[PDB]
Amino acid sequence: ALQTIINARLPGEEGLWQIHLQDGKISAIDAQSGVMPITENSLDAEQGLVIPPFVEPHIHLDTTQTAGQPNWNQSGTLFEGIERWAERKALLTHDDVKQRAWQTLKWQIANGIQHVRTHVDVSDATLTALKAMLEVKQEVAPWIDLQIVAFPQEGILSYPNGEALLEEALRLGADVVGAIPHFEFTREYGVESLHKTFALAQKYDRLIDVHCDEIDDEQSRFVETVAALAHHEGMGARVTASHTTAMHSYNGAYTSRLFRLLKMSGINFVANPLVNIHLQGRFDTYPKRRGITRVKEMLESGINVCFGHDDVFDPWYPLGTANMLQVLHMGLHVCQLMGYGQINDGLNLITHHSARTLNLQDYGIAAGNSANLIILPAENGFDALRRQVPVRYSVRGGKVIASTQPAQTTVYLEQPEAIDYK
Amino acid sequence: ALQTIINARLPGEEGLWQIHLQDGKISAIDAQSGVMPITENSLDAEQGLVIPPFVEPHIHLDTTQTAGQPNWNQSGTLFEGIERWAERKALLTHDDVKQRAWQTLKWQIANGIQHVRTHVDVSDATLTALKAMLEVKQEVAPWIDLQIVAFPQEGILSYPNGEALLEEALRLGADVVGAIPHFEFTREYGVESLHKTFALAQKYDRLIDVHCDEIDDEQSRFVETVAALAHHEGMGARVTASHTTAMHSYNGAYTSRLFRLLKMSGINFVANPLVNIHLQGRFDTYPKRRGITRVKEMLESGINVCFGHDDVFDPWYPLGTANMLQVLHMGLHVCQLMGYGQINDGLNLITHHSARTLNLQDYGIAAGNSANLIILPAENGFDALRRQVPVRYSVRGGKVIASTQPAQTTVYLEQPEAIDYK
Ligand SMILES: C[C@H](O)COCC(COC[C@@H](C)O)(COC[C@@H](C)O)COC[C@@H](C)O
Ligand SMILES: C[C@H](O)COCC(COC[C@@H](C)O)(COC[C@@H](C)O)COC[C@@H](C)O
Ligand SMILES: N[P@]1(=O)C=CNC(=O)N1
Ligand SMILES: N[P@]1(=O)C=CNC(=O)N1
Ligand SMILES: [Zn+2]
Ligand SMILES: [Zn+2]
Ligand SMILES: [Zn+2]
Ligand SMILES: [Zn+2]
Repeated sequence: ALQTIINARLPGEEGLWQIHLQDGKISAIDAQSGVMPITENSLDAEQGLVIPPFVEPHIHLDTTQTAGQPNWNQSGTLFEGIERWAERKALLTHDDVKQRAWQTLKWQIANGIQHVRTHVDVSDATLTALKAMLEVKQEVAPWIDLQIVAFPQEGILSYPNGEALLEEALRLGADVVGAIPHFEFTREYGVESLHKTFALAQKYDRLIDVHCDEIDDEQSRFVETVAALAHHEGMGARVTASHTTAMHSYNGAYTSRLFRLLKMSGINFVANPLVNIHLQGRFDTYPKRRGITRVKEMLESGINVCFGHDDVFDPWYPLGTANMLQVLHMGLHVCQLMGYGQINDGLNLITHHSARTLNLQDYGIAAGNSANLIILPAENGFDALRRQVPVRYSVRGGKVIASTQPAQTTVYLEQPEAIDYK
Repeated sequence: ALQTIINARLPGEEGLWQIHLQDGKISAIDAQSGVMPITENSLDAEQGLVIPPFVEPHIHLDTTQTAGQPNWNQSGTLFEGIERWAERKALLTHDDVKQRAWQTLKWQIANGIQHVRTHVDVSDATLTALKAMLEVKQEVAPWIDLQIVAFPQEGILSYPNGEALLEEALRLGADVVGAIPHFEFTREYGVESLHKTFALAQKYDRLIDVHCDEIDDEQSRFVETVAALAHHEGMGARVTASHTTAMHSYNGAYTSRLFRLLKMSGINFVANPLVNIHLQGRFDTYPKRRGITRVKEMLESGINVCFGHDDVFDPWYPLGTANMLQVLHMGLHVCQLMGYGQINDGLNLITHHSARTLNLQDYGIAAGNSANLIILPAENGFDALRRQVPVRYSVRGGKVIASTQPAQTTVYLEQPEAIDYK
């Protein structure tokens, strides 16, 4: 029964802090006069940084851990990835999906992630993975709040009974409506698919998260429809456009015009740096574009943007340990957000901005909130990112649900010396 | 007195292996029939991967740890970096250089790096850093074999007494002659500077490592002169072209013509992914080029290419823990070397290929070689790279010089569970 977290640093605050817990909530946050001694019912943050939990705003738990089954994505493209997945989707079972999803979820718990939005492919007359994931959501609830997106991987209009399958997924309980307009057979299907998506979200009162313009095509502008529909319906906060990698290739004048709408609409954006750097630029020879959306410009304009991992060992990404600091590291480099302050503030892109994207209400280190928080063995955001630190403790509802004993490195010179990389 | 390494995996080999040590050398390597029990005078590799030590073919130890002093590189460009460094170079002292260099060298020892090539700026009438680094080379020799490049940061022809200073650095003992032709005032100075560099290397019998075409300028083609001069003198193995980021922007026909010469010349290439992704593409708006040299194509052509870290917390790079697996991770992503086999073989880009670049003779796990080797807590190269593992043990001359006790992660679900991310 934890009553207190002691010796904690807080981003943008001086000195150490004590965090009081009561009935699974944060009751008070008080400055310390100095380093406090450990007491019973206290958790020692050891002068580490305390932040709300990491968020994964974009992952595919139904595809996770399937890379190479039955074939590998040779070209490393989005489009071959979808073909490889279709082969694997034909082999899906209820137990297979739950086993793989739980494998990745456990890594996420270990990595201080307590909020996860997973897309699940509902281009499947059996809805096997969707129904299994609805179960996983209930099973993992003590540790992770899981959102499920009904994601029509093969299109709403371009796949047999796609719209009916999408609606059935919502009826069954999916939290978010997805779409994939750039993968529809025609631009017209793409636009119409978004109208159907927004109509479904309003009918069932659900969130929207579109795989939007994930393609190096300067003519792929489905994002303007997503934002306009959100604005018309006054539902900006409930709407996310994921990827928008085509925006990397837009001319500047169109982008400037578009940004007015993006700001007015209030929609959210997700960039997925690990996967984007791998899948984008694949049709260039040299020079090769980076292919990540306009993260720097969005931040400058006060548009909410955040980072997801997207894929863990699957047809679209052969790596991953589901680590958000690793995602952030890649994102800061590729987006050239490399000023000291930008790097230090980077934690926001995998915490607060992502919580906003998921429309979370109970999130942040503040009195009255659930005691959901993590402790990093680092002095600040810059230090955590630079040293790629693990999560020392993850606390949920005032209980410890994960812990890492950090590695210990020693060099043997004229005498043994501990190395902290500081 | 270690006599044996037991329970070791070797890249591309089946089962476990025993490595016998004698007089600081590898005496024999024998297959094991099974897991062996720990014995006195034995080091247990614990079924980890054993490889020769990591190599850092390109770092700046004279600039390391100076980021923000006295000013920050605001634009994140090569050119502003040089201006910021010039301000800091004016404040250099003998003790300052040795203290900062040793700080980074210790991180490198901790990271299993036993071979390091450092560039040192010799555009300095006092040669302060160069002379200090010659001392550091002797001091660190029990742990790292350090090569020093006399690097004329501000040009050979474009800096007062540049050529005389470069020659004095060689007379004093620098192992390698540097140059920076794309930073010289004119293309003609650039070409002439390479002639002077090669003349000096032949006069003193030294290696050559040129900062070559580190610029997003499709007309920057100094690499062809470096290769042609190497070919003419028959000295390919002794010559390295670092960066060659302009090659990212060459047309394909010129590149094809050039590659014939690059192969015939036998020169080495260094790409520096962490720094290249940060400094290159800075003059693009959108789309933005990646800016790394043609690593994939070089590998396909049998041209020796490897990865360096380049900078650790300095005017050109505000991050770093001097970790080669992190460099490799960035390189595989940006160069799109993301096939399973390519990732698994990635260790070569920070071991064997780099040893060739430094012209090393005593390197590799083979009988007769010095017992210089490291142990990774991983099953193979792919696993090591994916999980970004630390170095479990670093062995040099048959003695342990560094060790890391790996982190331990536990999640508390219905019962405590250990997480290995596998
Ligand atoms: C390691 C991992 O991949 C498997 O864990 C088993 C697990 C068992 O589910 C129990 C459920 C809540 O009723 C989840 O992890 C353990 C609990 C305590 O969190 C999921 O197994 C899926 C099968 C049964 O298809
Ligand atoms: C932590 C680091 O930044 C400082 O270490 C001190 C160190 C002392 O050098 C001793 C020499 C071999 O004669 C090197 O590390 C310890 C030895 C045992 O390896 C270098 O200090 C530089 C000063 C003296 O300008
Ligand atoms: N890269 P990603 O987000 C993963 C799966 N399917 C997609 O269409 N895109
Ligand atoms: N990026 P880099 O290799 C580091 C220092 N000075 C340079 O000119 N280039
Ligand atoms: Zn079931
Ligand atoms: Zn996705
Ligand atoms: Zn001295
Ligand atoms: Zn350099």
